[PDB]
Amino acid sequence: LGVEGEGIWLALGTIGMLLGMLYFIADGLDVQDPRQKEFYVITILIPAIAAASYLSMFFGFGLTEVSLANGRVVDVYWARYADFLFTTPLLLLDIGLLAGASQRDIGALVGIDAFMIVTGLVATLTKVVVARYAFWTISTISMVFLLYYLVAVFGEAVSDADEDTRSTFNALRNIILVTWAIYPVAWLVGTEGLALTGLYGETLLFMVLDLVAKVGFGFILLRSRAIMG
Amino acid sequence: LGVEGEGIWLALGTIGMLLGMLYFIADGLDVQDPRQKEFYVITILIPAIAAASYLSMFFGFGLTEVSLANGRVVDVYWARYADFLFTTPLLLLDIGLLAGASQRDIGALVGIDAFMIVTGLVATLTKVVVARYAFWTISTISMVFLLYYLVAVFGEAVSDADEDTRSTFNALRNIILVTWAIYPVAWLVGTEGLALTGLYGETLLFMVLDLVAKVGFGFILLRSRAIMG
Ligand SMILES: CCCCCCCC/C=C\CCCCCCCC(=O)OC[C@H](O)CO
Ligand SMILES: CCCCCCCC/C=C\CCCCCCCC(=O)OC[C@H](O)CO
Ligand SMILES: CCCCCCCC/C=C\CCCCCCCC(=O)OC[C@H](O)CO
Ligand SMILES: *C/C=C(C)/C=C/C=C(C)/C=C/C1=C(C)CCCC1(C)C
Ligand SMILES: *C/C=C(C)/C=C/C=C(C)/C=C/C1=C(C)CCCC1(C)C
Repeated sequence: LGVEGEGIWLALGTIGMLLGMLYFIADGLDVQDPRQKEFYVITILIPAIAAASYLSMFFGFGLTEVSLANGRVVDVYWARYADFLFTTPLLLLDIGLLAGASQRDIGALVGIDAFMIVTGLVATLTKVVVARYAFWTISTISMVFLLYYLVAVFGEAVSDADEDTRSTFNALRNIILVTWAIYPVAWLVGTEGLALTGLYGETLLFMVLDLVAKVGFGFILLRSRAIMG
Repeated sequence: LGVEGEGIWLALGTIGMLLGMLYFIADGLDVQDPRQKEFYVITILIPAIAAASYLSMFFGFGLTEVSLANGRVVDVYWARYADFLFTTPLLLLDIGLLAGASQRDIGALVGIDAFMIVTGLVATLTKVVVARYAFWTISTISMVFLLYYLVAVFGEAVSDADEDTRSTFNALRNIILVTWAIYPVAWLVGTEGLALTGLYGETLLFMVLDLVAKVGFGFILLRSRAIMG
């Protein structure tokens, strides 16, 4: 299933996201506190979007071909990018609200994030080889500014909170730092880049990163005392 | 010895380089073949430059302080970068000549290498924290292009040679791939970056990488039948 058997990872991704979503829905039933309810809506939406993306890729809706200037043809799962465009801002929104960061601060970070994702999409769609890597590079650079500001700006914002909140912040921050940094690598090593691995390994890698960065993150956030329970 | 005891590694580094150099000088006494003599000159120079660098660091000549924008002070062994500027191109020259790569091909790679090292130095010197990581990233990116071209371009160039040469090429190539890739990590984790380890462990790690990448590499190259023609 798929082009070279990567269907299994799409199915598992769909399953992981679907069940992560339902779990988050279930745990949010009791909640009436408006702030806590916002956290829930955000964190439910993240795996929902990802579920829809995974589901569509599994059936082949989010897949296209790109002929490069050097003749090589790349299978591009563009739905991934549609996923990223929406879920990563929500993720920043989630940790922002937890951090007590200002609307200005969150917006700024969402901007950089959008640049990151879109530049990535541009990199993936470009048929000129050097340009692919130039876009990928620009994107990776902007990811660094993003991660830096997450640490410095969101970190500053949370610093007046109690030890429990700051501790949850650091844990989520660390999930972002580690897993987000691997995304550009996955692209570099997979079929969109150097093609050191095929579609099968690339999809597996994205699936793990996706599950950790969304379901795992969501889990840590919703079970924290910081969101009031 | 040093800021926190790392003097021992500087001494050992100096010693390793010095004796690797002398070993290479000794083995080169017999050689008259002009090609083989070039390999010798290049490979002797590498540990000589590194010896000088280690020696100067040991006495404290290659050490400076950098106040960051956030107040933190970094002890920077800048001599390391002066070392890298000269030795890494010579290393590329060494494997290039063995590979039968054209002068244009070697030049191109030396260019990327110089970009790598200088961007690294810039990363290490910058007082603006974001910029540190952005430069580190750009450097690491260019290292990837370097290693890619080493594998693809030098690999192509050697492909018409006999199995013995190709085999020596792969071994040297593999030493570069493995050990060079650790350098940015050492920086990331050490006092110049996240500071998860201190000067003592950083210096030890640099020392091992340096000894393998220079003395070990040199040894493998000079004892090969490939250079003896
Ligand atoms: C280039 C040629 C391609 C051929 C065209 C075939 C049509 C594909 C359509 C949909 C599946 C992929 C879209 C799924 C996107 C991820 C989920 C998502 O974004 O869901 C909506 C979201 O809630 C909004 O904010
Ligand atoms: C193989 C292809 C290469 C792919 C390229 C991936 C590079 C992205 C990784 C890390 C960037 C660092 C961003 C994190 C910024 C650190 C913020 C900071 O200030 O950290 C210091 C800390 O305060 C003191 O411990
Ligand atoms: C492959 C190479 C690996 C070799 C690695 C060698 C590690 C150093 C060994 C022993 C002394 C450190 C043990 C003590 C713990 C460090 C902090 C400390 O208090 O050090 C006291 C020091 O001996 C001042 O009196
Ligand atoms: C649930 C999805 C998550 C957490 C996605 C994160 C995605 C990225 C951080 C993507 C980064 C990329 C680059 C920095 C370079 C170009 C390719 C990208 C888009 C994969
Ligand atoms: C004898 C010394 C050798 C072979 C050194 C090689 C050095 C590198 C490949 C260094 C790479 C770095 C980065 C990719 C970014 C951070 C700073 C550097 C310069 C350590």
